[PDB]
Amino acid sequence: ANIIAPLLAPX
Repeated sequence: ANIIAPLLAPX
């Protein structure tokens, strides 16, 4: 979930 957190901003 630490990778999706930041990847959420663009995606």
